[PDB]
Amino acid sequence: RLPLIGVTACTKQIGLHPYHIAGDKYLRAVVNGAGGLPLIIPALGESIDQAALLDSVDGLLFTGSPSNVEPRHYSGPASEPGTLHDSDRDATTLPLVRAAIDAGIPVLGICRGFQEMNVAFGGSLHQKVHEVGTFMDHREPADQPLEVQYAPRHAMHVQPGGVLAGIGLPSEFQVNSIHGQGVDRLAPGLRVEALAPDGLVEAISVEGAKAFALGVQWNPEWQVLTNPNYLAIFQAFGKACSKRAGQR
Amino acid sequence: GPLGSMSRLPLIGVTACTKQIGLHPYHIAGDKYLRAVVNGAGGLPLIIPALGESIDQAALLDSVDGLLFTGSPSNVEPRHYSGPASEPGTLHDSDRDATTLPLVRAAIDAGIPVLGICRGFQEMNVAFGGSLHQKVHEVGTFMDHREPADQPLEVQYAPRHAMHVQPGGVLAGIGLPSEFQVNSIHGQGVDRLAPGLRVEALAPDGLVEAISVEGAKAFALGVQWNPEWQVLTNPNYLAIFQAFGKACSKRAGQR
Ligand SMILES: [Mg+2]
Ligand SMILES: [Mg+2]
Repeated sequence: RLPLIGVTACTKQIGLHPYHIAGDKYLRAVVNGAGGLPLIIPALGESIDQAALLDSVDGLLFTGSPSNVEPRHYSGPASEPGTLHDSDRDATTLPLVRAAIDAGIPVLGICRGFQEMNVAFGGSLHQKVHEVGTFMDHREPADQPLEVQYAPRHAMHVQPGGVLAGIGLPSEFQVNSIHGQGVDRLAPGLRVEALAPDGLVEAISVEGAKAFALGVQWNPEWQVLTNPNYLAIFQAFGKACSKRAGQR
Repeated sequence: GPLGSMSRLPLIGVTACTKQIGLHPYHIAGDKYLRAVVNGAGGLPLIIPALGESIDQAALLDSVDGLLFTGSPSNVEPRHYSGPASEPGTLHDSDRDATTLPLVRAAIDAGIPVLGICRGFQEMNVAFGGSLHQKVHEVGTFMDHREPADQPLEVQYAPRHAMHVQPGGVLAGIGLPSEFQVNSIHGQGVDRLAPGLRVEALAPDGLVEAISVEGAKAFALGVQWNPEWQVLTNPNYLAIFQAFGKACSKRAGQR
């Protein structure tokens, strides 16, 4: 049976109405890269039974987003006014990350979802990576089209002995970079999977997780079938989801 | 849920629309539909992306206990019922059509409870061989069912015309009164009623505004109005969502 893979929604006001939204490129990556059947998880927080939710899925994709985790979740400084937040999503995903990993449900986090994984286990974020002084500007260039904004823009150094090494990624490869926030303090119990050239942690796995649990700061859903390094990540996630699906 | 109940919670799929937002294509669903599934039907909503038959709809349906076909500002493309070309500027969502029209039929053949609202009611009619009027207000004896777009949501989604229940069907069976007022946020409507569909209710101008699928093995109801709007405060809207939820719970009990 094909794995049912949950995909986290964002919230968005569209005209007069509130919506729950999920990007097509994530959904198509789940179908084409992971071999799964995607269903979108609305950002309803613990308004609903997350244990019943987890029972019905074979894996979870925590997507990227223009929005940012609220800093209160890591006791960080208040955000600059106008920073984009999605408290409904935060209320959904931070407990969901912890619960899924405890249940042995495969997890892949992309960009915001990677940041969610670090915060959910007690880590913190830099809200303006480009201003810390130690890091490059990891944001996508404004005033450029999508194909430029999502193209590879910096190197990625795989740390040996973990998930990315096990999947067979090269020791250094290029990744896109569409993020203003990033890991500050690494949560306890997380393994560093990869570093950008300025030392920014851009991939993590969860030590002692019973099942696949990987987050990456870049956006590997982008034209996934045509980037072998991105496709390998989705294929590895899909195989984990299929293993869970096959134990039903 | 009810005090002391241990019944399995139904997983209810909710249809997405497609929309470009900022630089990217998205699949979207209105919060009011999702909250009505939780509060009115007692289910756990998951959104079904508008991926058409690029995925295995039968395998998707195996994992859900019910389906809500939502309303939308967009309109079914008229090719699906051999209709006249739409006026230029008409909003369509062809990726949604490619998902929902086959999904309606597959769901009913699999015994998955179906509730269609507004566009979803129209989809039910088209999927079984009926047709639509693209501008109801220009046709026959029909009146203007469209919402006043210069007004706040509270006015737009308040009850604006009567609804006359036709005896002997689902709506009478769940105990709705013979006449009640409904909201009206639609410019299209039923023209040819699909074969095998029961007329459940009529607007005062004769427009068919509710149908049920005769011979369906499970709950299969569509309504042209928008009962998800403040569903708990309107007893007629709530009765519809409760009946849907009970059917979804019956299927969940079979897992
Ligand atoms: Mg980067
Ligand atoms: Mg009407």
